Order: sequence, then C-alpha cells, then structure tokens
Amino acid sequence: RPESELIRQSWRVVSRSPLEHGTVLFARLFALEPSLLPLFQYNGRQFSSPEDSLSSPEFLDHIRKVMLVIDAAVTNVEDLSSLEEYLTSLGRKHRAVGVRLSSFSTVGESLLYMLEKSLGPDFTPATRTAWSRLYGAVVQAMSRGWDG
Ligand code: HEM
Repeated sequence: RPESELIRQSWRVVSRSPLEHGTVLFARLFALEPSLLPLFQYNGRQFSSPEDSLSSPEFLDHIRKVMLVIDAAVTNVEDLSSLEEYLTSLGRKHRAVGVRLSSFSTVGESLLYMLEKSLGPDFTPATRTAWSRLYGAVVQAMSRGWDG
C-alpha cells in the first residue's frame, strides 16, 4: 500500500529511540488527561504529578511495552488480523488491571502528537490518516477485550 509505507517510514524515526518518543507520548497523555495518572498503580502508590511518572522504572518499562506493541502493529501493518488475538487479551488485561477504554483514544491522539512532533513536516496529512487507521485498528482489537 501507500499507507503501509507511510507508517513504516514514520515509525522508523521513532524506533530509533522508543523510550524518548514513548515519554513524549505519555507526557502528552497526562497533559490531555490527568485522570489517567492514578491508573498506573506501582507498589501501592499513585503518582501525584505527571512528572512522578517519569521517575518510575515500572512506568518507563510500561512505555517500552507500549512502544513494542505499536512496533508489532507496524510490523504487521499490512495484516493486523495476526495481532488481533493478543490485542484482545491486552485489552482484557487492561480492564483487569483497572484501566478504562475511552482513554485509549487519548493514547491515539498522544501517539499522533508524538509522531507529528518527531517528524515535523514529514508527518503529512496522509501519514496522519494512515496512523490514525493503524492505531484505530489496534484499539478496535483491544476494545473487544472489554467483552462487547
Ligand atoms: C491509558 C492508557 C494506559 C494505561 C493507563 C495503561 C496502564 C497499564 C497498567 C497499569 C498495566 C499493568 C502494569 C504494567 O504492566 O505496567 C499495563 C500493562 C500493559 N500495557 Fe498498558 N496502559 C495503557 C495503555 C497501553 C497501550 C496503548 C499499550 C499498547 C499499545 C499498552 C501496553 C501494555 C502492555 C504490553 C502491558 C503488559 C500487559 C501484560 O500483562 O501482558 N498499554 N498497562
């Protein structure tokens, strides 16, 4: 496809340094939606502030995990049916550790921001569209995980 290459080449710059880009993604996330902050419960503490999240090794390990799932989605961009079953468990595994569904849209907007910031003009409207389609299929898979 056109779309599949737009994804792959955009993701290339990001995969150089997933934690750095993932940190943008999560900092944006809490900027948009500070109420997600308590859902990362790591040794019975809530982060008080967004920046607290940035000092948690477990939060950063979570950033790595997020980026690796998106990396898988990119590897399978031509056919995402192969990751559907995982993504559904991930969604289930989300709700099971407490996380809400609505907020995955906010993750998607955060991902787009991170790409846009990282790629600047190379992030064309068609890349945005393609990413929005890629990520949208991730979330649709994942949403099955909230059985229904
Ligand atoms: C609002 C968004 C999110 C919140 C609040 C959140 C929170 C959590 C929490 C609390 C866990 C359990 C503790 C941990 O393993 O770090 C978890 C696990 C996980 N999250 Fe997220 N998460 C979110 C989004 C995402 C997204 C978008 C992805 C991937 C695209 C992702 C990938 C994972 C993975 C891979 C795990 C480990 C799951 C397993 O046990 O197999 N998360 N997340």
